[PDB]
This record gives sequence, C-alpha cells and structure tokens, in this order.
Amino acid sequence: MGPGFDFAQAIMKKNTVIARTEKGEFTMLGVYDRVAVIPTHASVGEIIYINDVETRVLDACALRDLTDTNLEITIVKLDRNQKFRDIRHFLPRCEDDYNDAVLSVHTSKFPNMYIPVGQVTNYGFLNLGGTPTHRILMYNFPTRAGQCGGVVTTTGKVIGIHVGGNGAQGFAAMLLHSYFTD
Ligand SMILES: CN1CCN(C(=O)[C@H]2CCCO2)CC1
Repeated sequence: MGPGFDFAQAIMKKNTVIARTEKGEFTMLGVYDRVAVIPTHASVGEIIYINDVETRVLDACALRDLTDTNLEITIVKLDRNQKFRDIRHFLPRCEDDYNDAVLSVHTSKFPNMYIPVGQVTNYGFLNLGGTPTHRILMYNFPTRAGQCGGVVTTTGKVIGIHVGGNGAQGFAAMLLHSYFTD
C-alpha cells in the first residue's frame, strides 16, 4: 500500500521459505548462501521440510547472549541446491527502537500476510513461555498463532523475527549483522 509494504514484499518474495518441523509450519527468513533463521521453539532437528521438500540440516545453532541467556533465534544451514539473495547489508548493527514497522508472514494458513504494527520498542528482557529471553522488540499489535518466524521490517531494514505475544502485544527477537559474519 506504501513504501514500508514495498520493502517488506521485496524481502518476502525472494528471502523466505515455508519451514515445517514437528512443532508446526513457520515463516523462515533466508539471510545469505544456504543460511536461514527460525524461532528456537521450532525445535529444528537433523531433517526439516522447506516448501514441502525433505531437506537435511547441515548445522543448527540456538543463539544465546554472553550471559548464557536465550535469544530465541536458531541459525540453520540447509542442504539446499540454491542460495538466498544476500540481505546481510539490511541488518542493523546495534540494538535500537524503530518507527513504522511491518510484520510479514507466509505459510499455508496465512499466505501473503502483511501487518502494519507501528512503533517498535527495544523491550529487552522478556519471560517468553517461562524462558528468560534478551534482545526482545515489542509492538502493540494482537498477533496470533501462525505468525512465529514472521519478518519484522522497516524501510531499509530487516530488524527481527516474530517469536511470541500476550494477546495485546507482539514480541520479536532482534536480528543483528554480527550474528551472520563468516
Ligand atoms: C528498485 N529499488 C531498489 C532495490 N530494492 C531492494 O533491494 C529491495 C529488495 C529488498 C528490500 O529492498 C528496493 C527497490
């Protein structure tokens, strides 16, 4: 509808796949080469389905901060025959607050879904499903089941992936450039 939705669509159309684990279907953001991200509660194993194709997992790492606190981001390297467009230059370098974000989801239940969530707060600490979690972004939208893994963007930036909600607010795990250096 406007330039926020334009940037979101450009990310969705080239840098997402549908990931299926034994815990459900998730929006999955591809970042570069065969490297993608998914919420850690997806419980990635040795095999995952990517757009309904059986795919070997070459590596999976559940990220934690240097205090050994959950970040709710798992970085997955896929045994896929195709690379993702490299979008690492759209990742923020530091923790920040944002204006005017979009949450974008693509699954069997919610294809081509875009939500203007408005202002994004650097919330920090969240007890997420009973797990102490750091680097949480918060937005005042009543997000629902089916949205985990959804991509949070501003114009110019890919800032997080949706990991939860409390019925009135939604919560995303930050993406930082430093997670994807090699
Ligand atoms: C023609 N304009 C310049 C190229 N753009 C991009 O690279 C998109 C894709 C990912 C997010 O931004 C924007 C459109």
